Amino acid sequence: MKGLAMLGIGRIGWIEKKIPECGPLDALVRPLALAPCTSDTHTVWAGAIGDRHDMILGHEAVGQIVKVGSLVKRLKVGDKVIVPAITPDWGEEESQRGYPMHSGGMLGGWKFSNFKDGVFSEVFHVNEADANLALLPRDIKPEDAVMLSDMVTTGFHGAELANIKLGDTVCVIGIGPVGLMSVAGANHLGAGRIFAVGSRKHCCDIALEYGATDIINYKNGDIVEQILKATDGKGVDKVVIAGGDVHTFAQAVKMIKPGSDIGNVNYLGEGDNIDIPRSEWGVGMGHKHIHGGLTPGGRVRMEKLASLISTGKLDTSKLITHRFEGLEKVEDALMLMKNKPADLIKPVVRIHYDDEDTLH
Amino acid sequence: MKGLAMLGIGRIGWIEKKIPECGPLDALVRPLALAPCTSDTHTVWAGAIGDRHDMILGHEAVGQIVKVGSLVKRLKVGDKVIVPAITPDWGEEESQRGYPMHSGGMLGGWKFSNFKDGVFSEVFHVNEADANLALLPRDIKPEDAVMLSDMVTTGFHGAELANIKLGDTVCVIGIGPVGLMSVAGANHLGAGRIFAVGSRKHCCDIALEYGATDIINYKNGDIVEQILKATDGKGVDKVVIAGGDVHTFAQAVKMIKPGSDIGNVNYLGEGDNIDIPRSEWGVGMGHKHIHGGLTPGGRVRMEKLASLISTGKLDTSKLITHRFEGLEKVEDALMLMKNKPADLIKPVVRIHYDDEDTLH
Amino acid sequence: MKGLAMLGIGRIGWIEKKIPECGPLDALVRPLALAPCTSDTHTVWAGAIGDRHDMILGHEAVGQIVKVGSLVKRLKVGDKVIVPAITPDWGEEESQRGYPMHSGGMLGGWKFSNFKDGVFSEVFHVNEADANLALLPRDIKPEDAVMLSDMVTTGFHGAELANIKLGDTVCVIGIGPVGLMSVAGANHLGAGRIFAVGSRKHCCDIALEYGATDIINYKNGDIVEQILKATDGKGVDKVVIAGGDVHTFAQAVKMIKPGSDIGNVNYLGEGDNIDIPRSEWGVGMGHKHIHGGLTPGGRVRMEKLASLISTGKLDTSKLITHRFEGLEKVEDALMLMKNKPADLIKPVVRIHYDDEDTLH
Amino acid sequence: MKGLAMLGIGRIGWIEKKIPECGPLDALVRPLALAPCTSDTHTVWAGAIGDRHDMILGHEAVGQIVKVGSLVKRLKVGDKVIVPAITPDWGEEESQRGYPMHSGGMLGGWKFSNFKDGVFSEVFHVNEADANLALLPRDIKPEDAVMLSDMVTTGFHGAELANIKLGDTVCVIGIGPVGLMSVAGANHLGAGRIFAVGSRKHCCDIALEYGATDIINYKNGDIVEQILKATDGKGVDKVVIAGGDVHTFAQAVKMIKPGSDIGNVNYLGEGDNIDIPRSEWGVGMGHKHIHGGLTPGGRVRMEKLASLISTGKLDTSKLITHRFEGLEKVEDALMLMKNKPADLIKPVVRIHYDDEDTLH
Ligand SMILES: C[As](C)(=O)[O-]
Ligand SMILES: C[As](C)(=O)[O-]
Ligand SMILES: C[As](C)(=O)[O-]
Ligand SMILES: C[As](C)(=O)[O-]
Ligand SMILES: [Mg+2]
Ligand SMILES: [Mg+2]
Ligand SMILES: [Mg+2]
Ligand SMILES: [Mg+2]
Ligand SMILES: [Zn+2]
Ligand SMILES: [Zn+2]
Ligand SMILES: [Zn+2]
Ligand SMILES: [Zn+2]
Ligand SMILES: [Zn+2]
Ligand SMILES: [Zn+2]
Ligand SMILES: [Zn+2]
Ligand SMILES: [Zn+2]
Repeated sequence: MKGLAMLGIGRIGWIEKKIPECGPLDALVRPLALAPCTSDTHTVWAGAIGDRHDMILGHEAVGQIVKVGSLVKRLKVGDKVIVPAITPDWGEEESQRGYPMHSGGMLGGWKFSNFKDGVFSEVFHVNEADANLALLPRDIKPEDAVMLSDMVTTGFHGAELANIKLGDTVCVIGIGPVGLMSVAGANHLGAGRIFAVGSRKHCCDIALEYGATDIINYKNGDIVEQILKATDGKGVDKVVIAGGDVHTFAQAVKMIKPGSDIGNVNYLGEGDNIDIPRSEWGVGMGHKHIHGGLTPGGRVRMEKLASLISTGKLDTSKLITHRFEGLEKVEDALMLMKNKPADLIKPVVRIHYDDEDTLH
Repeated sequence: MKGLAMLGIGRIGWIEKKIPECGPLDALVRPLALAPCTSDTHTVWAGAIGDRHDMILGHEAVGQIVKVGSLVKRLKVGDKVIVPAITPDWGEEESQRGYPMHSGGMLGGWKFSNFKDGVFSEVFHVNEADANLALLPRDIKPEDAVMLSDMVTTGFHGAELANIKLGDTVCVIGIGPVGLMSVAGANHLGAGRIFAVGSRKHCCDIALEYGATDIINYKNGDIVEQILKATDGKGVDKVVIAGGDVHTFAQAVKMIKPGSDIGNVNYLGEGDNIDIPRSEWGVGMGHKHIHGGLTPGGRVRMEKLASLISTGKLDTSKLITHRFEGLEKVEDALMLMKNKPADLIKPVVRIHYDDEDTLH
Repeated sequence: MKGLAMLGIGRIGWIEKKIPECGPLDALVRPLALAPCTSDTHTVWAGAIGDRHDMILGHEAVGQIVKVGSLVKRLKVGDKVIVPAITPDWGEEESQRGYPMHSGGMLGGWKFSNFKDGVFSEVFHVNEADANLALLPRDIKPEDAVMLSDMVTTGFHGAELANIKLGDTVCVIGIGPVGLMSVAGANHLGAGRIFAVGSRKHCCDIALEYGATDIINYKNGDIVEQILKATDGKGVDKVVIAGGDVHTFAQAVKMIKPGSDIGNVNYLGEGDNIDIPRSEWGVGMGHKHIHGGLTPGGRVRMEKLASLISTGKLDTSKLITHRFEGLEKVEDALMLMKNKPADLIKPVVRIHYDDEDTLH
Repeated sequence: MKGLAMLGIGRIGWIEKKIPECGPLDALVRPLALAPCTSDTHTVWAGAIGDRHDMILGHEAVGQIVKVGSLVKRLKVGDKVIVPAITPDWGEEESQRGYPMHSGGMLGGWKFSNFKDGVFSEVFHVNEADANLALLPRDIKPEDAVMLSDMVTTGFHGAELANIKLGDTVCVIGIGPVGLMSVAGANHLGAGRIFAVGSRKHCCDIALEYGATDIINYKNGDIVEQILKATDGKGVDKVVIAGGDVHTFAQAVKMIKPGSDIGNVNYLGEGDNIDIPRSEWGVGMGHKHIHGGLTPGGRVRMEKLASLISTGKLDTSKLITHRFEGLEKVEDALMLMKNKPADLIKPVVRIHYDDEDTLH
């Protein structure tokens, strides 16, 4: 089979690999819709999680089952599935301790395009498939559902980590697709006033459609002073960090009230240290809790989030700015995320099969 | 002054009372907008919380300050305020351990029309005024803000007690005004599918506008069976009880998954015992958590919820089905709550003063 | 092989069964140390969870691995293990949402002697062995470690469900071996004063050694009145239920403060309904939270609790009042749990093998 | 009256001040037992929380009521009280939001020797006295209880912030008196293995008496490598930071597992930034939660912690290494904390009065 792979830090290329073996609990899956992620750009070109050889890239897919292991009981060949970016080993220590996304070690539930061949190939492998794949609801388009795999779950996790409460004033820093889903998540956790902070302008407007009330432009003054002015010096109740760099945490601490939460979901691609300012952190004692976490995954997470689409309560289509057909175009799509043109949010790649609707 | 009072179990009438005394931390307030509550109905006619004589009724008000104590620092004469139904003693033991609504004993933060003269009088008393009174935002109509005092905060509290998570399937039992607010609260905590259980048709359309997806009418049969059918036997994730009686808890237990929460905010007006069925409660071990709580109050709770009106994220006007003018009309309004026409959600009474815009 | 089985309601006896089949993730285990439980007593003689025929009893074992499946990676033949009473299916829905003890449905992680052949046989089966079996630390006697399987973990779980905070005054109702472990768990969650409710005198001294401060015997009168007197009417902060019957919950409600938690871990053997008194439950609004939960299990739970024995912080040996040798003596041991001499806390049965120290 | 005051950053001296006025909710209190704190050394000589003029120092006291305001209902003249270092304004926004220690702003519940005249004077003032003073139990020595005001509550808060669970392996970094109470707190929250990390050796031994199992000497190698070696590379479950500097956080992150908590209570006296290492923080995603908080205070906190002394479950006497008599000796005692001799943990100063036992 063909797949698009990382060939050591700094290089991608198409390669041929055998089809993965399918153990008793596993499933093999062919992609129907795929998206590329900014995370793969940090991983390939910044070496942000270390070196990899012949690793198929990608971790956002809707797919169709082409094989199941002997002990798979909930899935059959031909089933269409939402594939979560995180596919935990559910019996590992960290899963039993409430952190399945770190199953087998830090970030270990994130397999696809972390250390496991991902979804940018003709067939890919899923561990604990009964546990890790949700059936695609008949009322959701494959491209809408591909946004669940990572963008919705990660953005929403930012808002979960920020411990957002009913009527909270929230600031979301970074308004790419994960940030837009952090705004939506905060809205769905009951935030009132929501400040969206972008480098851009263009897609801070879409943030208003997901529940943002106030847009803050970096290219204007210091965002902290802008935020303190808008709040009459009081600051915000909670902060989600969904973009930026290692220096964004200091801004969050400076704009937030004492007794609060900062929820980071940004994959930090470079920099030795994240600096937290001693004074504005209440000299160690301000209860400004700092969290940084990898998204949940598995079937239940996808099922719960999918219900928001099915019930008309979340529109993920707004994130899709560019559409391609054919497995080859995942290369083109990943290069867009590397080069970041103006009107880009997320590309999606659809793949057609002649037995798409008849495979069994 | 005049006020409408409970004159022992089964009787109300107007009485004259002295204007209450104002201590250093207290405020005296006059009503600008008032609403009656079915709670006063249980208290008066069912004797649900014991006998009372000459206790002024009502605990839902937007008001205007007429006097402040010498130690009140945030408020002044003429300020217009949202009065929470619950006005805790914030330094009491129960407050220090995170339950201010029980300040000084069980239900002790619910003063107005529980054991303290309520808001249905020309002047009423607020303890710890700086802590307990939120300023009325200029962008909210008094009639909409009076829904914050109890309806919004109580219905939202049901959703909070039910521990609603993103994408959960929720059942709200009872769709009076509290119930509609439990649907809204559930929606604002991120619920997907939401079953609303009631019989009235307009309640069962406003509920859809607040985020209900599914309407369950008992006339179509046993509501548990209905819910189990609709969820292909798995049941719902979380339940909010916002109406019904002591037997509603068994229904909740029977329709909910193991590892779940039942959030009750219904004031139970009669019956010796709430029956929990042993087998369906997992013979003691089902992790079907049962919560029954009085609403939060105080200014912060009002400020936070008011922000949802100010930001366009909550429309409390849908709750108002009857409008009156003049203080004396709180009697007619309360009688609506007792006689219960199918026209009814919430009445509001508007009261004007010659110096409503000039008092200072 | 032979095993001691429930032969329908009201009868036990020895039977021959095939050695169970071992799948890729499973392990077969032989008992080194066994204990009987009053739970099997309710199951057999009261029919508390329905009828069963030819189901092998017991769910408390230290064991030795005799076979592993092809996909078992952490265990090998001859390894000695602590077997949790609860052995979840970790990838099931309920596990993914944080309730692995209900994997596959309510009580579904409690397999042994609920619906799956238990540990009272020459060989028994463990699903998801790598996840579910902890290695026996070399510094713990098998007889002490067998208390971890259910007694420690269940009693500690009562304390966890009761939401015990530093310095809380706690009442533990029922001071059998689970109850003594609820006292210990409460002590290990930082409780100060701890009332232990029972009638037996030695239970009411071991309880003092585990952190009880106050012993309450019903023979001195109504236990609620006793507790209210002892707390000058304010009542207790938190209650753990570890014994009694369906009527114990009302006692708990009556003796506890508003804004509190009642943590039940008692397996209720009979009765249609658990009665919660309306007035004392704050007419629905007292924030007296009611929790009823099956113990956690799996290896991590066993590892964590075992660490408390290894570090000198928990002495489970005090629980053991009767010691037997040989597998057949699990019958005598279970009959002790049924006939209930005042001598009794927990029996343990030790089973030896010629190759106990050489099997590999 | 005389008091020991901060006279601008860098200077202390004895000054004369009038006795404070006593408002309706206030109490005036004379000291019976006092302790100095390392925090006052950062505040005076490092200027760590800004400049102050004529501010009486100290915030650890047991005292006796000499005057009460007209609305004080729970205290009378002559009552002996445990005075918490934190005396919140319980109705302020932050208190209503669950953070009373930040009442009126970050650190605002910490009044004594933060910005309010403290306890090192013949008479001092307490706001909201009914809420903020606990009666001294008859079974606790004044000097034992002085350790509750700050040392026990802060150390225990470190363990609370570290989210310690039953059987957790914990590392406590910094083993001064706050650290020794963090070890005790972790023990009282159910930790198993506990590593105590000191610069010293002498009072790492006392740490074993409070539940530490392993001592780690800074003067030996890198504490992170020591800890990873002792845990077979697995690291610890939770970390409490109770001493050190801005660089201690990086050590905590490097020794802790993914999916975990670091609870800081160290008042950080200098340094612009606290550095968190990007890589070992899981490049933003390791769920290594970082918390830093000021202790709770008020009466209930003191009452709960005092119960641990009364019940024989906490011995605070072990912290007292030096004893003085007379109000003047608080100067001597504070200089010990500045200069830090070898065998010092905490000094205590007792003050005798001829009507100590007769004042009314
Ligand atoms: C699976 As990810 C770290 O790109 O959100
Ligand atoms: C203050 As109420 C019990 O009527 O919601
Ligand atoms: C596994 As059990 C209900 O006997 O503690
Ligand atoms: C009151 As303190 C910051 O010295 O623990
Ligand atoms: Mg707000
Ligand atoms: Mg005028
Ligand atoms: Mg451990
Ligand atoms: Mg051999
Ligand atoms: Zn390489
Ligand atoms: Zn991604
Ligand atoms: Zn009467
Ligand atoms: Zn009401
Ligand atoms: Zn039968
Ligand atoms: Zn058992
Ligand atoms: Zn100065
Ligand atoms: Zn201090």
